Amino acid sequence: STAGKVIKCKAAVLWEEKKPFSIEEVEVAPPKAHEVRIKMVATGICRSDDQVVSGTLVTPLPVIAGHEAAGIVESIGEGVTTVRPGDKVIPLFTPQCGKCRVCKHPEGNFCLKNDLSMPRGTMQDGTSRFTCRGKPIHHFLGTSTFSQYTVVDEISVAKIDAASPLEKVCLIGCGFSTGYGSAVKVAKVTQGSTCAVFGLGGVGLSVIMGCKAAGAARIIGVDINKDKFAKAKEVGATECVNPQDYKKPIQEVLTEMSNGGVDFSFEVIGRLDTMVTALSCCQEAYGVSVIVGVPPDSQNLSMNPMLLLSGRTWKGAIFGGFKSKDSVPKLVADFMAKKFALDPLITHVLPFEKINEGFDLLRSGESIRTILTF
Amino acid sequence: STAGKVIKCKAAVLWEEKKPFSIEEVEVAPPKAHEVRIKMVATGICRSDDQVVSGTLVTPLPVIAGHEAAGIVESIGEGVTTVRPGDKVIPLFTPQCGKCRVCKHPEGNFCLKNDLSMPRGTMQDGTSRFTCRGKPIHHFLGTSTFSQYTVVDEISVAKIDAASPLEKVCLIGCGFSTGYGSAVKVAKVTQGSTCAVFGLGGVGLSVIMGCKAAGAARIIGVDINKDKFAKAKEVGATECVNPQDYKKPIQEVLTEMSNGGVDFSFEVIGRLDTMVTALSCCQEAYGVSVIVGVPPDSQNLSMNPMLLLSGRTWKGAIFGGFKSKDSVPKLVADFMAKKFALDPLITHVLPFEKINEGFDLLRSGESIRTILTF
Ligand SMILES: NC(=O)c1ccc[n+]([C@@H]2O[C@H](COP(=O)([O-])OP(=O)([O-])OC[C@H]3O[C@@H](n4cnc5c(N)[nH+]cnc54)[C@H](O)[C@@H]3O)[C@@H](O)[C@H]2O)c1
Ligand SMILES: NC(=O)c1ccc[n+]([C@@H]2O[C@H](COP(=O)([O-])OP(=O)([O-])OC[C@H]3O[C@@H](n4cnc5c(N)[nH+]cnc54)[C@H](O)[C@@H]3O)[C@@H](O)[C@H]2O)c1
Ligand SMILES: [Zn+2]
Ligand SMILES: [Zn+2]
Ligand SMILES: [Zn+2]
Ligand SMILES: [Zn+2]
Repeated sequence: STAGKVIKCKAAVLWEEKKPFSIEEVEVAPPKAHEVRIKMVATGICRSDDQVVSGTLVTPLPVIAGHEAAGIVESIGEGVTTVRPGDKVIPLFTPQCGKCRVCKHPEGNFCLKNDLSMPRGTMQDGTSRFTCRGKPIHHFLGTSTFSQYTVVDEISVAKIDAASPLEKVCLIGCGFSTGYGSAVKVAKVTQGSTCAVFGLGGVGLSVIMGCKAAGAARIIGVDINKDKFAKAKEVGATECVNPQDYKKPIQEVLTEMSNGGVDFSFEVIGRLDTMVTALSCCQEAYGVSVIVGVPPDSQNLSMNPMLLLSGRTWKGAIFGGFKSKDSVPKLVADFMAKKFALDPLITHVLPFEKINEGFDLLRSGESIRTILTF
Repeated sequence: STAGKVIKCKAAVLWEEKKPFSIEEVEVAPPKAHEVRIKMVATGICRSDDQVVSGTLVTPLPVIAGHEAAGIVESIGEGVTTVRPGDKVIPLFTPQCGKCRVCKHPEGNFCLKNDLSMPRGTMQDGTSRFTCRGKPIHHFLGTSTFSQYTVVDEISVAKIDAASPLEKVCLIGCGFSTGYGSAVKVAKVTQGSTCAVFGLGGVGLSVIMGCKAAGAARIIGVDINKDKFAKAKEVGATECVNPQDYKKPIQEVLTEMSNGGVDFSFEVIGRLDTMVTALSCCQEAYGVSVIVGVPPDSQNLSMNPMLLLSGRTWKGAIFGGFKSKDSVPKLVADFMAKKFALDPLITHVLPFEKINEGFDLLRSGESIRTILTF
């Protein structure tokens, strides 16, 4: 029996910015009313977790990061109706409370209960379930998956198919759904269109998958790391360009390549300059540019609003525009029905104890997704 | 009689920025192949014409400005098929060539033959039909309606109903169509939604008209000139706010008023700060903000891209997103069938010879549209 008891387990604690994760024993309190304690099975390394280490994505420290994961329900608090002990689950770093104006809106998904806009690093009730060396440790996006056990609010967890392979479908918790939805739900890429995708990591490859599923005729991958090009072509890029190879700015190159601008562009990096470049390279009268990358804390971009007055559309989205709790079980069912592939995103599978090695693979340009296994 | 001959007539020539128009004799060449010479009957004063005087909308000087007008065809050049002498016409400041990628696109209207993006101040053939004091004078947006006679390319004119009242339907050539289309075609305002309209001049009032036609439940007019409020309520504003009345920035006021941000916001002024404020006041997950104002030449705004990443859509449009030559005749037919009103926009009527008085009325805040009659 662990139910109703404090669990002592292993977690990766980030005590301060720009330091390795500390793998050590934490205490995980039992779930309170409407909370779920999960035994983690697999978690991916997303660039957003690295941005917490870099300090470009601000959230209270010390913290248990990790938000792209899957595991099995260990216990439920009073009042929980949507999952049961032994269920396979994906934590939802964007919650779906079902009650707020956004959850009720046909097109909104950025639930007002999210912990991304103004991060507190707590449970919904403003407290933490984690202690380490006698110190309270913050949560991250209501998920905190870099731990053998986490506690999540019910609105931050989805039940998934009992037969799903958790070492793959953890990517539906972030990278796959974010990129794929950015193309199919947020941009609504059209058949025969020309798309430009800036950044060919796990999220950008998932954007390419979505553009190809939507029947784009041309998908131009843009990355400064030419080692990313082969995999981008495998999942649907028709051509790849490295801005470092050109004397002209890449917006000019992409405008000429697309005979006056692309139909859809996607920023999947998190730099202010590429967000402006991505907007500029879409057709000035009817182009659509989607910001997917997380921009650096408290920094403003500079842009000429004439880019919008001619007719461009600029938008961004969290988690691919998916209503998280409705969508994640459906995406897992679609994966089980072979409607899309996740293996092309997975370059490395490491034990959890090698989390730091996994982060160094990402930082060095050598990995797409490392999956950590508990 | 005048067919094939130079016409000497009076025009309002702008010789230099920040000076009154000079009403004096010009020579108007006869139309070349696929050109149409028009006897002007009525023209409106749009803030964009004033921005030419201010130098914030840059176009080559000296120039004959004016782009919101209606008149009667005097003659047609060789090969013209879409109008005849004696037809009532509205010049199209956004052309519709019908051949370019934009014209063929289901959404696009900003035809690649436009003279707004990189203004030359010519006919399509890169030459001028106007001489004054023996000096060639620039055209403006292919229309140049501040003249008793103008010459336009055929792709820059539409035939309208022979019975239409030209002293009213001239507004379909800019202000009404631009504001009304921004709401009904660009934003696609929904029934029961909350809109905010920044700037309550001729184009903002037309945005309100369009929000009311689309069935918005709340239309919040925003202007620093409270004299604009009464007419905004007459055409559908449910409430008006003056930012100068508040201690807090108006995006915060509008967010409070709309219990978390508006469905649709429109910047109909032409200022960088209000373009950012109008984006901020739309709901962060599903809000839509439309730029209608013409921003000051070559100036960039600064904004935080987190405003978009949460889910906002930001876009702009010229001429309300209408394909100009398809749309203008239909808009006149709908006016003739009492589907919308133009009189609320018309505050003042003057003879063409009092054009400077007409610009003084706009600059003082006193007018919405002054209609000049030739
Ligand atoms: N919107 C969301 O919900 C969401 C969730 C997941 C990820 N994120 C963000 O999405 C971005 C991509 O995440 P990821 O795929 O895990 O990251 P990643 O795997 O590091 O991929 C980034 C790619 O960008 C490339 N790159 C870096 N700089 C440039 C440049 N100047 N020009 C062209 N290419 C460049 C880089 O070589 C790499 O292949 C990051 O900012 C994440 O924080 C957002
Ligand atoms: N997109 C297009 O196709 C298109 C064509 C027509 C007009 N325009 C532009 O649209 C804008 C409006 O044109 P218009 O209606 O003729 O102009 P207008 O009659 O001058 O209306 C503008 C309104 O903005 C108000 N205003 C000025 N500054 C502020 C402020 N800081 N905060 C709130 N209100 C303010 C002002 O009091 C006025 O009532 C101008 O920038 C035009 O150049 C664009
Ligand atoms: Zn919610
Ligand atoms: Zn992520
Ligand atoms: Zn065209
Ligand atoms: Zn105008």
